[PDB]
Amino acid sequence: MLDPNLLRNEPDAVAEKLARRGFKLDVDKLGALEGDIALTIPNLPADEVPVGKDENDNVEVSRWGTPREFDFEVRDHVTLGEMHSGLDFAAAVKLTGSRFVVMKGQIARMHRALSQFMLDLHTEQHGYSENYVPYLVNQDTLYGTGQLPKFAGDLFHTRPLEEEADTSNYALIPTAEVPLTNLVRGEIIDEDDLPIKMTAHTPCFRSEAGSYGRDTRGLIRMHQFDKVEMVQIVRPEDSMAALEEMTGHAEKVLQLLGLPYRKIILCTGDMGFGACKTYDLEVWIPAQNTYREISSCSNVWDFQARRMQARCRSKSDKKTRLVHTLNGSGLAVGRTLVAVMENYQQADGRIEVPEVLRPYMNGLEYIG
Amino acid sequence: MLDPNLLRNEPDAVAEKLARRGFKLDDIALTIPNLPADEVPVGKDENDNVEVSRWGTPREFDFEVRDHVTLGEMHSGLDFAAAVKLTGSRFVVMKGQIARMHRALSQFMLDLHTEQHGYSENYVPYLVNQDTLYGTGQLPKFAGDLFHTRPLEEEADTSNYALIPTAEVPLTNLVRGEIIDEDDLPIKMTAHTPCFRSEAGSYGRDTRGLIRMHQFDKVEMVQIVRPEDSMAALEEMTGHAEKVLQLLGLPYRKIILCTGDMGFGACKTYDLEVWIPAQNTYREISSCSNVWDFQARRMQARCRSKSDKKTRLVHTLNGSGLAVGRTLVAVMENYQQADGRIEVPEVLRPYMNGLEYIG
Ligand SMILES: Nc1ncnc2c1ncn2[C@@H]1O[C@H](COS(=O)(=O)NC(=O)[C@@H](N)CO)[C@@H](O)[C@H]1O
Ligand SMILES: Nc1ncnc2c1ncn2[C@@H]1O[C@H](COS(=O)(=O)NC(=O)[C@@H](N)CO)[C@@H](O)[C@H]1O
Ligand SMILES: [Mg+2]
Ligand SMILES: [Mg+2]
Repeated sequence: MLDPNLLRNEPDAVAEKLARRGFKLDVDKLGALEGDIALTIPNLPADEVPVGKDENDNVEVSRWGTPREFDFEVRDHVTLGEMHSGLDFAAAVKLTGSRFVVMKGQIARMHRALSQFMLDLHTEQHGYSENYVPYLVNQDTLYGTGQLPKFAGDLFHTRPLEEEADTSNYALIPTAEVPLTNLVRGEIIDEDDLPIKMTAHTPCFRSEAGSYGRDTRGLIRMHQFDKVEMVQIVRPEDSMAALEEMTGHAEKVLQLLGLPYRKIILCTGDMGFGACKTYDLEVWIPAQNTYREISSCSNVWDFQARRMQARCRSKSDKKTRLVHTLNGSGLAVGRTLVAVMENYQQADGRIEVPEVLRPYMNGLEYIG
Repeated sequence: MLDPNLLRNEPDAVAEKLARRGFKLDDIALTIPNLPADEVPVGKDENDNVEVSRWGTPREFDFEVRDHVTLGEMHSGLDFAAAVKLTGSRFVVMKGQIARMHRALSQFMLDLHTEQHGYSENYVPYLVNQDTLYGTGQLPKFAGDLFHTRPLEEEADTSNYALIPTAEVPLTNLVRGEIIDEDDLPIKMTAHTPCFRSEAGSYGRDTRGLIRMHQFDKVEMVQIVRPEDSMAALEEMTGHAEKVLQLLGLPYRKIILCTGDMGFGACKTYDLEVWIPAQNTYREISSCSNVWDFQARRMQARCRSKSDKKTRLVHTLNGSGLAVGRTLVAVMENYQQADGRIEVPEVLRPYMNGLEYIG
């Protein structure tokens, strides 16, 4: 949520910034500001974020690598996965329903190897601490990171357990951002212990409400996908620099795997609810002849910290202030598997195993 | 479910075998447990289970033994209070080197079963539909043991899902409705998944630590085999789970469960129990079961001889190799040192970047 003092003493400045991201603040209602409307207001954009309406106004910052030229017919990841009996979408319908998958054999092992390579890289070289977290969370946690009240329909919710004294309303996590960031809920942190850098590998569950029609086949858009998440808790004055550092950590994954990509900064109209600034990384997908989002890295400013009342304290004076939080994908594992399968395919239908993954796959050089 | 021909032609024989496991046989067919195998000892509860063998000797300590919760807290590696804040009781947050050892355990097990024991690795959904739960027997009788999700408003009729209590459920259902060539058997599958259990009627049982949780990781083994091979396959599969404990240098004992302590769907179960120093006893770390044709009948999973065209029901088997949270308990307590550090078992060091000690 936003600083209530800014809504008091500068309703004009605030309503204008929010207008740049397409949100009209009822000034009349703004004075009143009752109920939970304060919890439905998105974060203020940083000054340097380009103004725009939708994704067509996003701005490319840089890119790395050149898409490979194919002298044979380019096959998509579903065709490749099914001809090696490694992806089975029909079995997933039988077990559960649509937008789930079963992976088998060498392709399942490559999916596992990707998550292990990412986790090792961030913990051994980038200074992140590894965490194993619950995949179910409670209402206070979802309010803390902003998923509630506005995005309840994006989540899977559990029913109450048939028991005496059980009244648990849990939701499945849509991203490890939720549990990791809430680890500092209600804490007051010594400024000398900052930054806190955490990573986790979790499944992620999303209803994908109102996304039907788009990406109907394949691994791009699923109800369940694996993701290695990075989160940082930092001093307010360090957060813009930490965003550059964290985005670089995600780029390093793509570079070591040899995947061409581009980095874009989102405009005001395309940013997510809680971010004040976001870089997306988009990886080359040969069969779609374009770049597709593979990571989103955001500075959240003090927006989550205020809901969570997570504060830091200086060593000189005992005064406290809100920390800043950041999160970013490093990376979404399912979409990385898509990019590896299509970019490393060979003319005979085999898939070359990227060099850095071979130690995680018992030396295997080719799939198939 | 049981063979309906058998209930017709031999109600006496059937009602007697079911009596052994404490079930009085007067959609209702789906509430009847499996028939115990002849070699299973008759008994009422876990006091009548029978020890079969042991391997290794518990280590003798010349200092006071610390439990895994104390050890987890001194290394800032297990944090139960943070889990209550995020979610509720019976959850845990693991951090740092303890989290990495938990991950390394699952990778070592998966690599062993796929590289040496001939199992095929699978990534599966952690939500399943009701037909799948009926197939492996969790429905209709054990709905209360599960977390259920509310239907998605845009898939309102087809999204009554539940979180899996074990990868047995999705893996075994991969052959639902199939006819398999006998030459393609046995089918050997493994998976590493989280497991979710309501733990109803268990308030008080192991209230401290990692032994009993709402969420835990497990590496599961499943086999689909010809009906005449299933008792041999149980011995093979139980030995796959034993090899994990042996390579980790963990003392254990193997018991066979009596009729009265067996699970709903098993006809024969070996449990493996691992030595837990701070409890001065063995605790269950794996359960390996022959399920006979009980699940195959609900699923109509069949096999065909190449000679003729007749089909018959396959047999199915499942076993833990292993439950990862409880293995972490065993490794932490059996390898602790006097200063509180924890020796990393030799076989895990390649999965922990060469680390020799925690702490
Ligand atoms: N339904 C989905 N199926 C597969 N992958 C997805 C799905 N939704 C998102 N992703 C992947 O996960 C990444 C992170 O998702 S995000 O919502 O944009 N951002 C977050 O969740 C933040 N916590 C940063 O990780 C996306 O960039 C995309 O690569
Ligand atoms: N609530 C729990 N918390 C932690 N570990 C558990 C819990 N319940 C069971 N386990 C572990 O998981 C193992 C397998 O559980 S089981 O119900 O007995 N059997 C199965 O699920 C079969 N699919 C074989 O794996 C147990 O032997 C025990 O080691
Ligand atoms: Mg995004
Ligand atoms: Mg049991």
